[PDB]
Amino acid sequence: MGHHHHHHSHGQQSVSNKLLAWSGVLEWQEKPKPASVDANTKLTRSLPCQVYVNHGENLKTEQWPQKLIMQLIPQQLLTTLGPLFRNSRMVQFHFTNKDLESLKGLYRIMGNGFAGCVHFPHTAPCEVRVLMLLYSSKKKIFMGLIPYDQSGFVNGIRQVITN
Repeated sequence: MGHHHHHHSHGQQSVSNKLLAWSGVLEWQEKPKPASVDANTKLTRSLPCQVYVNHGENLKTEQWPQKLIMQLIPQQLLTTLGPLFRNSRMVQFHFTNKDLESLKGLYRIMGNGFAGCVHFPHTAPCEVRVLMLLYSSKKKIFMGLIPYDQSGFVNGIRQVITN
């Protein structure tokens, strides 16, 4: 896809003062039923999401893909991963504007007490495998906890897959 008309300039206030590290598409599958069929042609949602790091942050990003895949799981079960949310790198997702209707879909999902495990493809020679997207209904910002652990966090998410 030769993107001739490439889009630019979306630095609307949502953070206090953070720098833009990454800008690409976050796509996921909604889980409306624990049993039906669950294949392609389900509830597919996708937004242009922006990852803001804290100015001189260790995260170089760069080699990260133009698109990441996210997993909708109940936030009830994440309470078991207590230390895995404390040993993490807290960043913010602007989602390029906050008034999108597919984004109001994501406000609805996480408003029902759900969360989004963002599983990365091939990014860079050792950096980020996975992070947890957690919307703050308090401060109206989307959070991204990157556990410096990574591997043991995945083992937790594997057990949360059940049902």
